[PDB]
Amino acid sequence: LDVCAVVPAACPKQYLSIGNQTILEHSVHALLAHPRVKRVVIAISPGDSRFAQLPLANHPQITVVDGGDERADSVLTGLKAAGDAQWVLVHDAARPCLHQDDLARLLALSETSRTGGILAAPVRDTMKRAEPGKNAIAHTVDRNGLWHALTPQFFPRELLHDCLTRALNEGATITDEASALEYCGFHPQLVEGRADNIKVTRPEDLALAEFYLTR
Amino acid sequence: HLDVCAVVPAAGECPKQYLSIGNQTILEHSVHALLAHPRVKRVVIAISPGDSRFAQLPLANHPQITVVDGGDERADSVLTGLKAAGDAQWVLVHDAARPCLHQDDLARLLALSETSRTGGILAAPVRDTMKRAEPGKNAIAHTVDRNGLWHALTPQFFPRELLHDCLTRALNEGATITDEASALEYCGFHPQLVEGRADNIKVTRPEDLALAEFYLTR
Ligand SMILES: [Cl-]
Ligand SMILES: [Cl-]
Ligand SMILES: [Cl-]
Ligand SMILES: [Cl-]
Ligand SMILES: [Cl-]
Repeated sequence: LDVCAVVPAACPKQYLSIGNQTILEHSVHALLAHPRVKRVVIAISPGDSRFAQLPLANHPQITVVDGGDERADSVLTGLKAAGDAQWVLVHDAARPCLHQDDLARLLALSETSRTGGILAAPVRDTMKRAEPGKNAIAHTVDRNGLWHALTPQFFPRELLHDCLTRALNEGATITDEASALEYCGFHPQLVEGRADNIKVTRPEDLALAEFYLTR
Repeated sequence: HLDVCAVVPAAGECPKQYLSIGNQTILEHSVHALLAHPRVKRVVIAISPGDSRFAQLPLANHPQITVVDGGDERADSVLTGLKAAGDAQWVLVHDAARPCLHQDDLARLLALSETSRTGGILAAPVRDTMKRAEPGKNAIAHTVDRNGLWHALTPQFFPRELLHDCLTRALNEGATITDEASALEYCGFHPQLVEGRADNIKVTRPEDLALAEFYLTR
């Protein structure tokens, strides 16, 4: 039942701090919380100097690898260092607000499924599609069965390995890990997660993450 | 010439618009965000026949608030509201449950009246990766392209004439109506997407309430 986590961490928002720790430390620590998660593999770009100065740089359950050209190389590098783990948990560096109950709910999949899946949250707003290249609404987009893709993303290590290898080599346009499976013809599951599992991308996200984390 | 009428559909177990943040209900917070703009000379609130929550708010007697009666759909309500709209050449229709509207977004939207013959809505680009589930199932069909994908927000700002007609023609014809702009779209019209802040949220859920309180304090 052993699980390796992989964080593609590769002035970056994961090195911003909420209180005690960086966003990167919150995210990582939320994964290490769950007992099935034995190690966390963190991809870091070789330019990155901030990582080495954090306590996580010498934590015994963390391994660092050189991040690659794209998200997907990093993750493949991470998989290759997951040792002997059979399932693999991919998590964004900048998602520090993960709860243990979505995480446990996601981890339940290694016994119910052969594909794996992702945390996600149903879409609530009414969605519009712009006229291509324009300022103007073309039509309303149907939101039933529309989901926000979140992370962690939880998969059989070898399946992940195979879908990523093929999409990188065929030069497919990859966004999340789930999209690499999709590209190879798989259909990973949507596990409903809390909507407060946000990615800190803009200045004001930081205030929000902090709000969410203290709640 | 530049005077604007605002319409707020307030119908359709506690209704969330009547949840409170500090002093006021959501509705009061929303309506007040409308009243602040110089151009918003009045707000017409559509309230349903048998509701005793409204008359108890400072709003049941504001000099710039007209009440009118609720309808069976959001669409009917607004149509009702436009009759109370006076001599306004443009109508601003806003959710009662969207209390966090900021002034700078509203002035960008109002500006359209100078520029558009269609009008437009506040919106926010989608920044997240979106998935479509297989129908009736809980697995990813595919990734939905977020390029040109936008959250629809309010207010929605339209010329009163065009708003009246497209809402009319869409109800008469049995169109699937979600928001005012979608009454326009069914009628073959293409209203502008005006970007506003993403903290313009809708209070529906229970956890929704504290996030709004946070955003209001900001
Ligand atoms: Cl927790
Ligand atoms: Cl949403
Ligand atoms: Cl003005
Ligand atoms: Cl403001
Ligand atoms: Cl989003």
